Parts: sequence; structure tokens; C-alpha cells
Amino acid sequence: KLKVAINGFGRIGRNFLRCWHGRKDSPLDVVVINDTGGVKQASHLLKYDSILGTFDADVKTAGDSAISVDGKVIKVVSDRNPVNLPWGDMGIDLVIEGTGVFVDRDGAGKHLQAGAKKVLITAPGKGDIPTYVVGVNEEGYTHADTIISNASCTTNCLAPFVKVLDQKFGIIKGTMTTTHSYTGDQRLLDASHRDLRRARAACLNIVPTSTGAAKAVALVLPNLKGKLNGIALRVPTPNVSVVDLVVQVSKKTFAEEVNAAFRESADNELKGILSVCDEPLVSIDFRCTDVSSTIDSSLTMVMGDDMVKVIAWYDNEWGYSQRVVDLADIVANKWQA
Amino acid sequence: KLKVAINGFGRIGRNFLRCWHGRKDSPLDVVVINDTGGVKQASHLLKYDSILGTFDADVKTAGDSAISVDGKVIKVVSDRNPVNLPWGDMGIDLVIEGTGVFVDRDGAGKHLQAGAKKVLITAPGKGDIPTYVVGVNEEGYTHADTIISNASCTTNCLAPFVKVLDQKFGIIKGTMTTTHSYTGDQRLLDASHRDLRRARAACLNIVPTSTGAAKAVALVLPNLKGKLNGIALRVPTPNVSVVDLVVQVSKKTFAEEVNAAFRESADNELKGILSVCDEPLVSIDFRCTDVSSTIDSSLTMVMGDDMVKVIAWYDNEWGYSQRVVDLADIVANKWQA
Amino acid sequence: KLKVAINGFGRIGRNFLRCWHGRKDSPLDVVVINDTGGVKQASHLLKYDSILGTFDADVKTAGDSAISVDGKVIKVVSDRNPVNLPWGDMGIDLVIEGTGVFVDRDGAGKHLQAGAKKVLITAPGKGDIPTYVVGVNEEGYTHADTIISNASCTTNCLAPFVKVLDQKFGIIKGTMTTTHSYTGDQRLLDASHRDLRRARAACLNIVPTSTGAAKAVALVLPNLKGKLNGIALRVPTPNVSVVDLVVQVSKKTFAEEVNAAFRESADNELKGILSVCDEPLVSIDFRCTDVSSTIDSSLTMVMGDDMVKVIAWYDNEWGYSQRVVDLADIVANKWQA
Amino acid sequence: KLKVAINGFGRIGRNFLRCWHGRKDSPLDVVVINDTGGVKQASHLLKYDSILGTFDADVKTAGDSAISVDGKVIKVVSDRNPVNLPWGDMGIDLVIEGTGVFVDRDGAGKHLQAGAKKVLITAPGKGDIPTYVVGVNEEGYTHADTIISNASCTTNCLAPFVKVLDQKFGIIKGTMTTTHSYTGDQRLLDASHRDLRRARAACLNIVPTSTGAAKAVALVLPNLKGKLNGIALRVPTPNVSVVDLVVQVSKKTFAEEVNAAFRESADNELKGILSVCDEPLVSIDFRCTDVSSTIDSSLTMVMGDDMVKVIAWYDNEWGYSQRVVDLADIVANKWQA
Ligand SMILES: NC(=O)c1ccc[n+]([C@@H]2O[C@H](COP(=O)([O-])OP(=O)(O)OC[C@H]3O[C@@H](n4cnc5c(N)ncnc54)[C@H](O)[C@@H]3O)[C@@H](O)[C@H]2O)c1
Ligand SMILES: NC(=O)c1ccc[n+]([C@@H]2O[C@H](COP(=O)([O-])OP(=O)(O)OC[C@H]3O[C@@H](n4cnc5c(N)ncnc54)[C@H](O)[C@@H]3O)[C@@H](O)[C@H]2O)c1
Ligand SMILES: NC(=O)c1ccc[n+]([C@@H]2O[C@H](COP(=O)([O-])OP(=O)(O)OC[C@H]3O[C@@H](n4cnc5c(N)ncnc54)[C@H](O)[C@@H]3O)[C@@H](O)[C@H]2O)c1
Ligand SMILES: NC(=O)c1ccc[n+]([C@@H]2O[C@H](COP(=O)([O-])OP(=O)(O)OC[C@H]3O[C@@H](n4cnc5c(N)ncnc54)[C@H](O)[C@@H]3O)[C@@H](O)[C@H]2O)c1
Repeated sequence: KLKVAINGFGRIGRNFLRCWHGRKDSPLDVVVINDTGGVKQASHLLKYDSILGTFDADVKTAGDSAISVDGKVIKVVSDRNPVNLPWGDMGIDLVIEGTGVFVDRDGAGKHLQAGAKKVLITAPGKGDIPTYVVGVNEEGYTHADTIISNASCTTNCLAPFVKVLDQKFGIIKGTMTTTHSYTGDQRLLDASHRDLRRARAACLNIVPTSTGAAKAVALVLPNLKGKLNGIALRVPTPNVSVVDLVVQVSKKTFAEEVNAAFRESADNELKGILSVCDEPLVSIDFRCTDVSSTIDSSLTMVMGDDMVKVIAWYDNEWGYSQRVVDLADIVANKWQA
Repeated sequence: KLKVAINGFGRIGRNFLRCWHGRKDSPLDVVVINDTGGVKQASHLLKYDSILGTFDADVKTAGDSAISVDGKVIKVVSDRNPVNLPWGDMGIDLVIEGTGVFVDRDGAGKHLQAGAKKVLITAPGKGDIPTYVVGVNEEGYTHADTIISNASCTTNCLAPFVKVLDQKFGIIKGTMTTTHSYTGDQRLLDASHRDLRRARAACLNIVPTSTGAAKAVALVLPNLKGKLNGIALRVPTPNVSVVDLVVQVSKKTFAEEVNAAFRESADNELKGILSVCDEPLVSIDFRCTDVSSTIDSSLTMVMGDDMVKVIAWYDNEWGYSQRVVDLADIVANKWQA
Repeated sequence: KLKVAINGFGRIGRNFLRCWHGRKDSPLDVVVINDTGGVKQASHLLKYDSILGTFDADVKTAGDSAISVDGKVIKVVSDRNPVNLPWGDMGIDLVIEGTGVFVDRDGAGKHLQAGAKKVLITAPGKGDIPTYVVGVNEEGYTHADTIISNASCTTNCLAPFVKVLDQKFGIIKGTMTTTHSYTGDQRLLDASHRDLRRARAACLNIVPTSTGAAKAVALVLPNLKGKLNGIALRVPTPNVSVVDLVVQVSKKTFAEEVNAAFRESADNELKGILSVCDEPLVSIDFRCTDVSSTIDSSLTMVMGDDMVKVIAWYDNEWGYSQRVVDLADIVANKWQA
Repeated sequence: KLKVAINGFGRIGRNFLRCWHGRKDSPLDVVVINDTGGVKQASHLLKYDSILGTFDADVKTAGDSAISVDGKVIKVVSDRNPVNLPWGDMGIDLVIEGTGVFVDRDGAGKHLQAGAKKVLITAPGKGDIPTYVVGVNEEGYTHADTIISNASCTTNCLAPFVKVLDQKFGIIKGTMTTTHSYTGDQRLLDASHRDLRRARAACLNIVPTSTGAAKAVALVLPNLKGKLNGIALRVPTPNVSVVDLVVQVSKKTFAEEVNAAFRESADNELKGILSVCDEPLVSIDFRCTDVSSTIDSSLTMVMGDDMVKVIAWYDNEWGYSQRVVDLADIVANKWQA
């Protein structure tokens, strides 16, 4: 019922389409896809995926301007400048901005200039753009927001349990490190890049790099403003990442008590968002998990009674994409966005 | 003495600079580097390399327009359009075209429009562009050629021993497959690309893809016109590749006889170009080899007395780059190019 | 109905169990599993698999001597010497020998000494052991065979279409190279090994190594005795391999004609064994395919009218395992083995 | 002058030999090598190494019982049981125990039973075995120790700067996570292992696993007893690892002040042990570094004025091996060990 447009049919754009496809009675209607590549690629790459496997659905090209998934035809256009997009003419309600190059107001605002009524950025927004994390602060969303951000994948993994730690133990200060799978923003082989570290061969190195995910947490949990920071360590895995959080808390506690608090929420307010795994698994076992964060209970540690360490898993592609769909659903539910 | 300009400071551009740097009494004088990135990257990536290791030389940035290697300053400019380059103003004799995007006459000819006297493409040339392979047909080079090609890496590996097989046994017809390391032209993760196979995650797949290296062989060895063809299989290794050649020959022979013929040439006319290894090594052992082709003698096979199979190694980055330097030296020796 | 025992619960043993599990009305009854590890590992590794994903079935440990899959309990023992196994006492009909260390008559014969009635080696047999390839020579199997071999994975991929090429064009001589995923027989990091090449880090090199798969083809297709040979090139992919066959044939032909011959058989006598793919896919797309060989039609080439080159894919773990189940079914059908 | 024997010619054994080889005026004389493999492997693997490259020295086999490096012959034996070793008969002073299977007193004591005067374990010792970390507590070593441990690689990376943080700021409590390269103790493909996580394919996963390196730190810095803990995250890189330490300190401070303290020591008491890097490098750039720990100054962070986070690099193979040589030198200097 909500006319949706996907801008940037990459890793997130395609995972988004597939997540949506598997949902029942969706309020969303994906009608257009805009990428710079062509219709043959959109169709081919949607069907075959080195990470998700072959898409269990009939995907084919429809003429020279559309693709069809199980019969449902989807228009495909190719305009590098968002202002030239036929959003107005098609009556596009919501644009899923996943190109990674229009994350600020002037850039994302271009979809509005093209006629779309609203924009949902699949990444942190730069400047003054409301950012939401489903299960943490989504309720503060209002239909008046013309441009919104669904934060980064690491923020969606961290925020959920950070919220629990803060509510139950009181976070004084903390730090975090994410051992993250590589992404398209890194180079296959040493090549130019503004980030001198992300410029080095991704599958051959442990690559330190910045992340705002920690500061970003404060955007959705204001009580943590100026209390967290961290970095990212990119490693040679194609998908699935893990966060390592260390915080000093006010209430003395111990590992199993902390784990118990997470199960409490995982069974209630954070059901579907946060999960707690008690099996000794490795990254690949968490591929395709719908939650945005899974605590590895056995790794939980507590030093000096108030220094808590939590290790949580997250499928940065699929889990995050379930959240974008989730946020899109909310936008659909708060009146024709 | 020959004023040289490098256009495209990528894998080949940087290996070129380092190969040149290690040569004694070079006729070449590298004075300019043009890439789209900046001076900080040029300096940083020249010094640190995930494949060659840290460059054993003092590399640093010089102001905002140059880098210096052991004191020798090198101008660094950044122009995406070759026609705007200061080749004429600087009096550039030879431009090493290694961007991979100006391989035809109109594109490479743009360096000429900018003032450079000659262009050496570090890849197969499209259209009517003389192509040479040092040790196979370099002697046919004339200073009149304004634009020349040094062929592809696979051609420089194949041509040398193909020439021996043809001279000694008479090649009737043949085919070839190169199990090739991935390159910057492939995608880190499934992403758009004109080649639907090269679009898939490079470090997760065996990726079939086209190669003209086989037909290209006929350009340097006319006697083989229409006698060879093949394909490339890209695999998850960052550097070093291997060719697998299968040919039906006129003179009946046997493996050790074929190997012997290769050592004959490797010790004479092809010394420095072709090598023959009798040790049971693996790809990484061939990293940084100066030759452009190394026969793995023990893998040589002969079926039905006339079907010869040869397996040869090659450092597609460094070995090929030694050849570009070699061809540049020839250009310097045939009068101020 | 056939009491089956799995000896060596490794890659093949576990894929075997899962292939079997997905079959309908199987004549096989897996009752025992013998590995050297324990019951916790058998259960854990059967459930979580870095290549197949999490097993969609209820797997758990049952006491200290068994595991259960969806309720069906399976005895688990741990004896390094096959002669001490309780095959006789349990009345084991067929032993699936997949340890890789009992491939000759004296070694595999030990299961017989322990009481098992028959042994099916999941690899080439050394010495005088009947070897079969489903779809090529299975019909020559007789219940009198006490020890049989299902050949190697590469043989099961090659034999099927080799048979077609021979029947329709007449193979004079040929050679082959398989660009193969690494296996447990290779070392993670340079370490001792009888094979000086398989001793080198598997995920960092292209590793040449021997293969009898070519000569082995003659065992199942006697008409090809002494007409084929080849080698293996191990590369950094965890599963799925590809064969590259080059043969000189008697009848002149051309690529599309050869492809057509393969579709003829793929639709008839080799249905379920051989498949022909016309899409430009990469290795990961062939993961979990039930056939044992898939021709990449677009890569097919023909030089000098009689030199045919065919490129075929194969899931060396899963596809091969479907064949072991298949051969086990045949053994069950030819009287209580 | 000190007769040294290497037991276990694996990654550490071979790096040890090469580190030693590059030292000047060494007090050590390596005369025997005992591994289970053969003389051909010892020679071959010492010469060709997927991580260090080809050994720049003349290595060859000498008969069927020795290898020679640049002329120096070294006896090679093969006994799986240390008690059968000819240590006494050869008059072996010190045995470098690097097999990873004799880390407790009864197991390592077997070399003593064979006649060796002393044993140096290239890993944490289990039970009551003095453990030393060069640059932290080596001075407490006495010749009376018959069996000693050089700790783990992570301990040698952590202890050095931990000592500085404690001396200058007072460590109250802390935790640590090492994003570690995989090692021979992990499986190439999902296979049985006592550790259910280390049993999963190493090059395909981020693998959590235990480490005593944190508790081990207290062995060499008693002041930190019961103040630290942590875990290891194994990732798909063949060599070089990184430690992430988070501690609450007594004296309020800030990042650059902490970095300054490290340079103070790196220029004095810890020169050659601890280094401080100010360049934005990635793991591969730290390959072959002789120090055992290199602080990445730009990643240093301080939260709430007393929570310090330090990121340090370390070549777990080569850097650690320089330390074993170093500890061996000390043993040689404290009288004929
Ligand atoms: N990969 C992840 O795990 C991940 C997780 C969370 C958030 N994100 C965010 O999502 C965004 C996209 O990430 P991705 O990994 O999918 O990248 P990607 O490279 O796979 O996808 C970007 C896509 O946009 C297209 N594109 C680029 N410029 C365009 C333009 N001007 N007009 C139209 N199409 C254009 C590309 O061709 C490509 O298909 C980034 O902002 C990233 O930070 C990524
Ligand atoms: N990598 C190999 O093994 C190899 C071997 C032989 C031949 N080649 C050929 O060499 C060429 C480059 O290959 P590469 O692997 O070094 O690639 P690369 O991506 O590492 O290098 C290309 C470089 O050119 C720059 N560039 C791109 N467009 C530009 C423009 N318009 N103006 C200026 N600079 C521009 C890029 O920023 C980059 O630094 C290709 O033609 C390739 O076929 C590569
Ligand atoms: N991986 C493949 O693609 C593949 C394909 C076709 C055929 N094969 C053949 O299958 C066999 C096994 O290969 P794999 O890859 O599954 O190896 P693997 O290492 O994963 O499995 C071997 C298993 O046998 C166990 N084992 C070893 N020695 C034993 C003993 N004495 N008693 C009991 N258990 C013992 C091991 O602990 C392990 O679980 C080999 O003969 C191989 O050539 C493998
Ligand atoms: N790789 C690293 O980074 C590293 C770093 C620090 C400490 N260590 C420690 O060093 C030890 C060895 O580690 P590694 O990585 O070199 O392993 P490795 O597998 O490469 O080497 C072990 C070697 O010992 C041999 N061996 C095994 N059992 C034997 C026996 N009974 N008798 C004789 N030789 C035997 C093996 O054949 C092999 O050559 C372990 O204790 C490990 O914890 C390893």
C-alpha cells in the first residue's frame, strides 16, 4: 500500500528486497529500483548471491526496463542524480536510500526535489537527521520527518543491549570494538581511498578504521551522551560481525546476572530484536539471523565487580535489512508516508 | 635520460616504479605521476604494500605536489582527463598508461594531444596498436610507433614458451586455461559489473571469465594465427597466476624432451624471460620473480605422443612490470622517444 | 531396512548422513557412527556446518553413547582400529568407509573381520577393489563384491560426460586439470606432509597435486584405458570444484553440437547425474547441487574441429555424497548386503 | 657454544631457526632437530615458507639424517617419544620444546630423562614451571630452573606495555581481547577438536576461543594478580595479531599522555621489546617485526578520564621467536645450561 522506491540496489538494497519478500501481509509495495548498473545485473544479482545463496523465487528480466519476482514486475531506472528521478511522476511515497553517497540533508533531500514524499537512509545520517533503532527509540518517530536514518549496523547491534545494561546497572563510561566483516567500501587490493587503512587489501589484513556507532548510540539513548567511544577492526570474512563492549557500571554484578538480564528483555520488550545464545558457535552460524543482536552468553565477563564485558553477534547485512523493513513498516503505519 | 610519466599509480603503476627503482643505470627518468587520488596516497601506498611488503627506501610527501623516493622528487598531478595533462609543458617523452581505461587509440591518443611524444599501454591495445612481448617480438619495434602495447600478463607468460614449442615441435592447434589471481577489476562483494561473473565476490569464488591472451599470442607469433584460444579462471589468491596449455604438435615427443627444449632456451635466447623450475613449489614461492614465465617441469605431460600439456607460473604484477620497464628501456634505446 | 554403519564422521560422513536424511523412503537404516572424536562433537558438527549451514532438524546428544536426529537415535562408538568394532554384534550390513585411511583391501577388510557383511569406500580403492560411478557403470555391480569403491569426486564429475563424448565423438586421447577446493588433507599453515605441495598453507596458495581421477576414469569406462591423464590445482575455496577437460576426438564437431549432445543425455540416461547450465554463474552458485557434474555450456570450445574443451562444475562434498547414498541404495536393492 | 636441540620443527621451530640464523655472534649452537616428519620436509619447509618467503640461504638435504644451512650441518632425528631422544649421547644442553604437546612437567621432563640438561617451552607451561617474558621479568631467571616457559605470544605482547601502564597509572582492573591470526591448532574445515569452536573452518569464521594470556600476565607481573582476564577472536589471517586492552587506572590521564609514556619506555628500558607506531598501517605491515609489541598510537582512547584503551600489534610467529632466541641467549649467559 505504501509506494516504495529502492535507490542503490547493492548489498543492502538487495537484502532489503529479499527480507521484504519473505514478510507476510507487508504494508509496503516496492515499485521501483534505481541503480547505475542495468536491468540484467539487477535481475542476475538478485537471483544469485555469494552470501545468501540462490533466491528461491522466479526472477527474470522484463523487457528493458523492469524485472519480475514471482510475477510481480518492478520498474528499473538508472539515474546517477537523484533529482532526475521520476519519484513525483510515479507517486513514490518512500525512498530507501542505500547508495551510501546521499547521507546528508542536501544529498538525500534531492529525492524530495524529484517528488518523493519521504526518505529513509540505510545508514547514519550526517547533520540534523532523526535516527532510529527499532526496539530502542522507534516510538519517537513522527510522520513529520521527511528524512530519517536507520543508523549503522553496529549501532543496531549495540544499542539494544546497551539499553538493558544502562536500565539495570547504570553505565558510567564505556568503550567498544567491532571485529567487522569487510564491505564494499574497502578495496579488494591496495588502491586509493580517503581512509589510508581501508585502502589496503581487505581479505589480507586486519584493518583498523573509525566508527561513529558508539557516539551514535547516544542519539538513540540520550542518557549515554559522551559516555561511549570505540573503533572497528575489519577482518577477512564476507558477512557477519561481532561487537565487544566494555563498560564500568554503577551496580556491582557478575556475568550470569548480566546474562539473565539480557534473557529477560529478549523474552519481552526486545523479543525479535535481541537474542541470547548459549551454544559455542562461530560467526557463520549467525548468518541470516533476523534479530539485530545476539549475546554470546558464555563470553560474558565481569572484572572488579563493575567492569562488564559483553560479546554480541550480528548479521550486518540481513539483520540490519530486517530492521530497515521494520522501520519502513512503521513509516507505513504512521500514515501514507 | 628519457622523461617518463606514469598515468595511473595503481598495482601496475606502483610495481613499475619499484621495478625501475631496483634497476642499475636505467635510461629512464620518472618525473611525473598522475593518478586521481592524492599525494598522501601515492606516497603511502608506494611505501606500504600488502603484496610486496614495505618499500625499502625513504618515501615521503614533498609539499602538496610531489613525493620523494630516496631524495629523488617526483611531481604528482591529478587529472582524470589525459588531454588536460601537462605532458607537453614538462616535455614528457614517454607516458606509461596503466589506468586500464585508455587502451584504444582515441583514449591513449589523448596523452599525445596533451604533449607527450609516445605512449606505452600496460595492457592489450584495442584496435590497431602494435603489441610487443619482450623476448618474442620486441625486435620488430620501431621508434615511429606513437602508441604501443605490452600485452597482458598472461600473454607474456604464454608467448615465450609457446614460441619454443612451435619452433621445435610445430603447433597444430591448442587451448589454454589460466588459474588467475583476482585483480582490481573484480568486485570484493557481489556488485554491478558488465561481466556478470566478475561481478561476484572475488575471494569467495572460482570465477570463469574471458581472456584474449590466447588470440593475442598470434599478434606476437603470427605463425599461430587462429590456432589458439582459452579462458581464465579467477581464484582467491591476491597475486601470482598459472597457465595450463594443451597443444597438439606435429613432431611426436615426450615430457622430458619438451622440458629439455625449454631449458635450452631458458639458458640462451630466453634467458631472463623464461625459467624452468624442478622443485615442487606452490604459487607463493613464485612471488617477486623477474622472469615472465616459469615452467613447472614435473607437471609437464604428453598424451598420445603429440598432445603436450605445460604448466607455467607467473607473477602477474611484478614479472609483468619488469617487462614494462624492459620495453621502456627499448624505447629509450631507439632514440629519444 | 539395510543396517548401515558410518566409519569416519568427517566431511563425507556428515554430508552422507544429511543427504540420506533428505531422501524419501530410503532402503537404508543408519544405526551406528564410529569416529575417534566424541558424541558431543558428532552432535555439534552435524548440527552446525560452515558449508551447509545449520542442519534443519532436531539434533542432540543422547546419553554418552548416542545422538538423535529428529527422534531417531544413532549409536556412537569410538574405535581407531576397525577390527575392534561391534559390527558383527550389531549385525551391520554395510559399512560406509569414509576415514580416508582404509582404502586398500587389508585395511577395509578389517570391517569384515569385525563382522560387517560389506564395505563401501567413499574414495578410490587401492589394489583390486571394484569401483563404480553411478550413471556410468553401476549396472556391473554384483552382491558378491564384499568391498567396493565409489571412486573420487573428480572421477564422478568427469566420467559422466566423458562417456557421452566417447559415445558420440570417439575420444582418441585427452588430458584434464581440476581447479579444486581445498580439503582436510591439506595443511592450514605450512606443515609436514608426504606431499611437499599439499604441505603448504592451503588458503594462501594455488597448490598443484596429483590425481588418479583421469586414469580412474578408465576403470569405469574401459574403452578409455591409457587415453587420459591429468592433475589437480588446489585453490582457496572451501567447497565446489571445476574440471577442465581437453580431448582430441575422431568426429569433427563444434561447441554447440557438443553442448547439444550433453543436453540429450542430461534429459535421458544421465538425468539426475549430469546437468547443463547456460547461465553465467560462479562456483558458489553450484553449492548443494545433487548432480555430480554440470557443464558450463558457454565455456565449451572446439579448436581445429577435433580438439574439444569442456568445463564442468561439481560440489565435491554434497554431490559426491548423493552418489554414495545412491550406490548404497543399489547395494540395498541387490539383496541384504 | 650452547648445544641446542629443537623439538618440533613447526611454525615456531622453523621461525626460531631463522631468527637465530640472522643473529650475530650467537652464544647458541643448534645441532639437532627432532620432528616426526622426515629430512626432506625439514629441508624443504625451512627453505620455502608461505609467510616468510624463500629463506635467503643455501638449504639442502645432507644424506638421510641431516640438513645443512649455508654449510652448517644439523642432525635430524625422528622420535615421537622424547624419552628415546639421543639428548644425553649428543650432550644436548638446551632443548627448545615447540611441539605443543609437552607443556607440563612430566611431558617436558622427558627430555631430561633422555639426557638434556634443560628445557625451554615455547608456550605457557602447565603447572609449576617458571615463565618469563623478556623485558618484563627475565632478570628473575636462575640457572637452577630445569624447565622454563617463554609464555604465549599474546602474553609477550601484552605484558610489556601492561607493565608501563601499571607503573605510571596504576591498574585497578582490566580486560582484553585479541583478534588473532589462525594457527595450526585450528581446523582447515569443520573437523573434530576438543574446542567446539576451534573445530570450525578457520578461514571462514571469526572464532571465539579461550586464552590464559591475561591471567598469565600476572605470572610475570605479580602486582596484577586477579586483575585481568580476556578472550581470543581467531580470524582468517595467516600471521600477525592484535591485542585490545581496556583498563581502569588510578591516575586520571588522557590518550596522548598514555602514548607518551609508551614512547618513554620504548626509547629506554623496553627498547627492542616495545615500539610505538604513528602511521596508519594494517596487519600485514607488521609482518616480520622483531619487537614483541607495537602500540598503534592513533587508536589509543581514554574514557571518563580513567578507562584506558590500547591497541597493539604483534607478529605472533616471528616476534615471539625472536623472544625465544633472546631467552635462550640468557640461558646461555647464565652458565652452560
Ligand atoms: N554492507 C553492510 O553490512 C551495511 C550495513 C549497514 C548499513 N550499510 C550502509 O548502506 C549503504 C550501502 O552499503 P552497501 O554495502 O550495500 O554498498 P554497495 O556498494 O553494495 O551498494 C551501493 C549501491 O548503490 C549504487 N550506487 C552508487 N552510487 C549511486 C548513485 N549516484 N545513484 C544510484 N545508485 C548508486 C551502486 O552501484 C551499488 O549497487 C552505505 O551507506 C553503508 O554504510 C551497509
Ligand atoms: N594486476 C595485474 O596483474 C595486471 C597485469 C597486467 C596488465 N594489467 C593491466 O594494467 C591496467 C591497470 O591494472 P591495475 O591492476 O594496476 O589496476 P588498478 O586499479 O590498481 O590501477 C588503476 C589506477 O589508475 C587510476 N585511474 C583510474 N582511472 C583514471 C583516470 N581517468 N585518470 C587517472 N588515473 C586513473 C586508479 O585510481 C588506479 O590507481 C589494466 O589495463 C590491466 O588490465 C594488470
Ligand atoms: N572432501 C571431499 O570433497 C571428498 C570428496 C570425495 C571423496 N573424499 C574422500 O573421503 C575420505 C574422507 O575425506 P573427508 O574430507 O571427509 O575427510 P575428513 O578429515 O573430514 O574426515 C575423516 C574423518 O575420519 C575420522 N578418522 C580418521 N582416522 C580414523 C580412524 N582410524 N578411525 C575412525 N575414524 C577415523 C576423522 O576424525 C574424521 O572425522 C577420504 O578418503 C577422501 O579422499 C573426500
Ligand atoms: N603459531 C604461533 O603463533 C605460536 C606463537 C607462540 C607460541 N606457540 C606455541 O608453540 C607450539 C607449537 O606451535 P606451532 O604453531 O609451531 O605448531 P606446529 O603444528 O606448526 O608445530 C608443531 C610441530 O611439532 C611436531 N610434533 C607434534 N608432535 C610431536 C611429537 N610427539 N614429537 C616430535 N614432533 C612432534 C609437528 O609435526 C610440527 O612440526 C604450541 O605449544 C603453541 O602454543 C605458537
